[PDB]
Amino acid sequence: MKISRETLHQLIENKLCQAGLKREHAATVAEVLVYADARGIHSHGAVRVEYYAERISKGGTNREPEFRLEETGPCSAILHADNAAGQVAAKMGMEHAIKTAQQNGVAVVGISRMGHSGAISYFVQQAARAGFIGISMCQSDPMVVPFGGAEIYYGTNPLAFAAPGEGDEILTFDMATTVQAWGKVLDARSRNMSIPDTWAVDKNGVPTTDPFAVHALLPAAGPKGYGLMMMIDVLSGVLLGLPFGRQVSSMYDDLHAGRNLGQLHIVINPNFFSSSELFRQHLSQTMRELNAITPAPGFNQVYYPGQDQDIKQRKAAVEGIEIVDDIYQYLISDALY
Amino acid sequence: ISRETLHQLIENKLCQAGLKREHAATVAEVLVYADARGIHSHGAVRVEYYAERISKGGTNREPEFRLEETGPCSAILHADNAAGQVAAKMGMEHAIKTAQQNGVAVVGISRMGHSGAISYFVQQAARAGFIGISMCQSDPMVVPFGGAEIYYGTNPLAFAAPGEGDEILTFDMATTVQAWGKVLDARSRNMSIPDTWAVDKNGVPTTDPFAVHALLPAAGPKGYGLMMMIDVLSGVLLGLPFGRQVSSMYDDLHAGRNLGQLHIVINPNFFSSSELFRQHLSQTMRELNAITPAPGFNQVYYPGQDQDIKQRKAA
Repeated sequence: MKISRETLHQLIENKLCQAGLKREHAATVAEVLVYADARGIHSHGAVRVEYYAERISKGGTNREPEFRLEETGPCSAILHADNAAGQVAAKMGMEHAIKTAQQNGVAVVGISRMGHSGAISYFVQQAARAGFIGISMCQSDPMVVPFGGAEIYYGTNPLAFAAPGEGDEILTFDMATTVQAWGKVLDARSRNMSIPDTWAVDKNGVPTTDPFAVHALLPAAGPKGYGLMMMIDVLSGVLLGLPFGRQVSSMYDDLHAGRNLGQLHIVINPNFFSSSELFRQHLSQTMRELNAITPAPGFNQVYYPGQDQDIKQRKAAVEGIEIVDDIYQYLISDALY
Repeated sequence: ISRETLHQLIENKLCQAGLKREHAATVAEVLVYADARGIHSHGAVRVEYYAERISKGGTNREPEFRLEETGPCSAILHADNAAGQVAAKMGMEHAIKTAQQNGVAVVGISRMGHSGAISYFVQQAARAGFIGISMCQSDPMVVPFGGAEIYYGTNPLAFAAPGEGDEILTFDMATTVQAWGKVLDARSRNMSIPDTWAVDKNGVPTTDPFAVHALLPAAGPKGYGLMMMIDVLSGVLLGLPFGRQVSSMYDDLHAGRNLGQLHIVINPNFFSSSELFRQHLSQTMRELNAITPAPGFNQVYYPGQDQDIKQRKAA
């Protein structure tokens, strides 16, 4: 299937407002989801709306959250999110991060107790359009073995980064700290496809090619992805006084209960270090020079990080967002779950 | 051979090579730290390279340090191409001081030599009760994912956080699969190398270390984005040479390296209870080490644990 950005937004906003979210909250949630789809990050796209709807109606996601922005220092704050939708809480936090970095050069803001926030690179792009460097990270559903391990501990804790170049240019990098996303496993379950042995592991911690055998995911680059997801958990969970590692709520544990997730934003105003105009020129030069690199045999081109997603996002404004078929059929009707 | 022994030795040699005693001790300290943890890539195998560079003026023996505070939580240490160990340590001290008072600190080290095992600097912060993050630019040596030309270096990243009592969690990683000192190592071994480490002039993975032109990024585009990020944060942000422009170790022992490093320090009290934080950090380390190992493994380590142990028993 294929529809435009604006229609898909409308549909998602409708389905979510119908579940019981306020109008503007559903708009924000929708905004973050279509962003993901437009960039080809479909696991954080419209596919999640049905799940979101059920949790909203059962009161797992708060539809009347009492936000409280606690400012703890000149460059630090916690947004107590009262288990609001994650897309909403995270963006609000980023907006406070932005104005703080604007005034005082740097900002570190935790988002305390929120639902799933979607593709977190949305929030760092926010910092970048304001002319700042953005870094963001959050906890996730426990699904990954430690390096050398056979029991679940951390989630697929994502990390994203963005910085501005000249004009509208933005360099956006995001990464999962696992080899692959859980959805790719359920999709090969939904195929009787057999998966690569580098993705995942059975209940004994032995890597497997049987998606039905899969109990947990492997961390990217062994101990490295392991350390990175540890760091993200410490920074967006332990730092905020939230449940951590093993303790983090799983997706389908209790649809009537808040996730209590944590997210951390870090924003840096380049003006507080050197010329922001030269910074932006150097970002734009980086992107050009990397894209001009002689590709290895096999490769058509070298991308600068996130470039392929930027290209997809741009091809999407012209041609429309690609979307797996039935999600569309769900979106129009009157049924939530 | 004791710890105060190599230190006093290296302190001596480097002070002979040109450095202030205060500077020689600090460089010694950091080289001493690294060997203990089995980070031989940065241990005292490097004293003579350093000594040469010091004597030849390619490291500033009389740096005009300038700490410019740019905001309540930001600063640049203008390092005048001083030894990186000295510069990085100094900026960390200011970053710790700043986080302690205002809760957060982002401090750039502008124009310094190689700083060594950068995990040393985040441990400083953790010892002070804070979270520490550090990262820096490196000698260009790595192809971009899909690339046949060099752009970024093995730009490392480090992170430490305090536990209960004297426990510290310390994690560091190179953004490449392997370091250059296993490639030159494999030529003196004369020994084939895994095809995961490096490529030839055409960017084709190679088993022949004499045919290595460039290293590969860890996890392809992921380590690639990470070394980019580190370059932007520790170089572009500071208005320093970046990417391909970054200087190499061996180009010119008379020339300042002009590297950058970035420190980020966070005071847990500005977010939650430090007591609970440290308790939970210690819990994490315990729980992870107690996880059932996968076959092939004798244990699960919390990140850095094996090095933490080495610098107990090497002492």
